[PDB]
Amino acid sequence: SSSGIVLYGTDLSPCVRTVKLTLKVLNLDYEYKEVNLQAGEHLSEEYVKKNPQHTVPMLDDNGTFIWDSHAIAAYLVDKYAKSDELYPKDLAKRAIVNQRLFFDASVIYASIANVSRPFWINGVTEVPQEKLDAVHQGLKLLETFLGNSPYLAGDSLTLADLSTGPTVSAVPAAVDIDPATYPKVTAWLDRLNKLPYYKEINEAPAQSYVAFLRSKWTKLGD
Amino acid sequence: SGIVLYGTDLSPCVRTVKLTLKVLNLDYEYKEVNLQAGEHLSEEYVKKNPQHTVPMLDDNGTFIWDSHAIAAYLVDKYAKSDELYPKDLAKRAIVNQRLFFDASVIYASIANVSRPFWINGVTEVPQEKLDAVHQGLKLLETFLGNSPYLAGDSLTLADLSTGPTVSAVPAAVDIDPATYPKVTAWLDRLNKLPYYKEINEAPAQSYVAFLRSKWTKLGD
Ligand SMILES: N[C@@H](CCC(=O)N[C@@H](CSO)C(=O)NCC(=O)O)C(=O)O
Ligand SMILES: N[C@@H](CCC(=O)N[C@@H](CSO)C(=O)NCC(=O)O)C(=O)O
Repeated sequence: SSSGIVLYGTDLSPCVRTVKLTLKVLNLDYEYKEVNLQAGEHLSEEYVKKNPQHTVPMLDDNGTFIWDSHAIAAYLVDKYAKSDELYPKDLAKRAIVNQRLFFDASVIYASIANVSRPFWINGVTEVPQEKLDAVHQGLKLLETFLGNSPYLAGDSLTLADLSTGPTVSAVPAAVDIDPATYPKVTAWLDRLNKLPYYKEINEAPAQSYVAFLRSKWTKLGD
Repeated sequence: SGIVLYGTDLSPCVRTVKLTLKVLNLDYEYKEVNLQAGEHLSEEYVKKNPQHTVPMLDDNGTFIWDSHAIAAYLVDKYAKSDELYPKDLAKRAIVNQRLFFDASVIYASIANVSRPFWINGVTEVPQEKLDAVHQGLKLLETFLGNSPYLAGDSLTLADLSTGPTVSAVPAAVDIDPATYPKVTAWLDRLNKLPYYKEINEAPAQSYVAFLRSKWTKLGD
């Protein structure tokens, strides 16, 4: 690419896919640098100098290095979008989208990372019931947030959906999202998948991740 | 002002918003929400905030929640200058990263400890949960580096959000100054601001003493 934008990532990370989705909706070219987490490429001296959290995604926008999928997506829309539909400039509307992003970070992501991180770090394959309960609590809140609106922040697709949709696509690694229990979540996930660019970026990597972790568990709750 | 804050003082998330209101010199009405009586679960409350959390802000008929979202709103709407939440997009991205780090790492690590207590009366804390809190502090220590504040040389929303959250962490973990000298020094630095100590310190001590009195097992 000649945009000067570089994304450091791996496709099985939902946080990375948030950024790919954002770059796609903004029609931005970029260079994608695959970071091999299994080889510890995120822990190298040169990587950690740019991102001391040693996470993906990281964005290099023409010499400006930023990380955290939420912060990256908000930056990209404000800098590069031609309209504000994904991330409204109106302060009250922006506060709704921000709230949903902080909910993804603090509740949805946190609940599923609580399950997966012990696996990646310490090979833990036994998942306490308490952790599955916390995932369900987050799904119930999402179900209520969706209400009668098609998207997470209202009638239009926003960064709220591009952030939370991928995270929720990882949840089935640990919990079944039963449509009869979570019909609004289910309908929303299906609605996102009706957007070709979304399904193309999200669906196969999400399936790969879920199948992988489901093959690992030796005990899933009580 | 027509601004109303719904909250309780022992919540660090609520204190973030009180600190923001204070630095912006905004007058407001403080409506205490009695979480122990379930006032956050009433029909009227959940109609405005389906997450049934504090803080919630009513800015003249606009209801918003989540301390990070509230604080960002308040600075962009009401501040004279953008020092707490820069308009430059790269600087904003650093402050936002810090806020999302507070939400996804620091807050999540300590809520993982406290929530089972408040919901189910769990008083036995697995070592894994304490390890997660330490991992978050280690990252914070690296973020601080040699800069006095979390996002660099000036105080920002990064500090007003993360400082109060970190003031709750001693409920479960000791913040050892030999392991976390920069975190320690930063927490002391915030407390040298009179408005910060006045809002934060006594409620933080109350919370920490309360939960420390309840634990029957703290890790291994
Ligand atoms: N709040 C951040 C989370 C990034 C993250 O956990 N990334 C994982 C990959 S999986 O989704 C990662 O980089 N793990 C390596 C590590 O933390 O060491 C964001 O939204 O970008
Ligand atoms: N990400 C949100 C966290 C709010 C929260 O959990 N608040 C607690 C009080 S402790 O700090 C609360 O309202 N608990 C009641 C509940 O969730 O039912 C924010 O920053 O505002």
